[PDB]
Amino acid sequence: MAPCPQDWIWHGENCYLFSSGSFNWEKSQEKCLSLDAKLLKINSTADLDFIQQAISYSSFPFWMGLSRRNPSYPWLWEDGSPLMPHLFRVRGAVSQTYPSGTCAYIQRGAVYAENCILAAFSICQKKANLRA
Amino acid sequence: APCPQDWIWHGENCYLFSSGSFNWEKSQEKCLSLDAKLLKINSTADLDFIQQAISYSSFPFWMGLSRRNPSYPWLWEDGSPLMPHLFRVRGAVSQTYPSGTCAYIQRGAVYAENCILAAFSICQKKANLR
Repeated sequence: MAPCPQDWIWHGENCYLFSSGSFNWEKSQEKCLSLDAKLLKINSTADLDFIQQAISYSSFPFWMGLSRRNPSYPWLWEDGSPLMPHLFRVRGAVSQTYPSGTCAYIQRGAVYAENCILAAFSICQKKANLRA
Repeated sequence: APCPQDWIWHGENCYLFSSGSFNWEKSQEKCLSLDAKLLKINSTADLDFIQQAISYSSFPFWMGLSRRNPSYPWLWEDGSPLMPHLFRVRGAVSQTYPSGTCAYIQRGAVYAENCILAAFSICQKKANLR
């Protein structure tokens, strides 16, 4: 009965689509919405394993809904939920402050912090339609 | 549900992206163990689809096209011929390898190569939506 749109990957209770263009974290966050969705939010390890597997045959950077203004602020998913501990370790430019803030992206397996103005791909998601 | 989880539901087919990287024959069997077959392109819409689907990668991905030597035309697994004006096969089309000549798609273009070379594959099987 179509749990999800064509061109999307269906997993568990969510669906994923891979960012066509390569823009800053903001445009990436907009585009996910225009498609009635939100940037990737990892809740479990299985989630991480699903994604990594889905981009293992790549080496480009993909944006996720994790970010912050500066180190005095914690890492928060778009919806405001914190980064559940023991999921992965954020690396990269973890000790800085940029006008646009800091945003985490996953690449070749690991997660990295970075200046959100810098363009990159991303992953979007939205609950799977399970109503026949 | 049209397709299984982890696949990509497109048009009337479902698409999965190989996990392992082996040669055409083995790659062909992995699509079989999943009630499917190697990618078959029937139009450019299909090609454009698969292209975008693997834009984020630089690896080579097998499809169901192959041939013994240039004396033979390219054929899809099902045995049907390659429709004209879909894409032209770049690559080593002069050579003739002992285990056949297989076609893979990489960074937009379709290349011919020794069939016994490791590369990821793309599987497909009728969707679901009666």
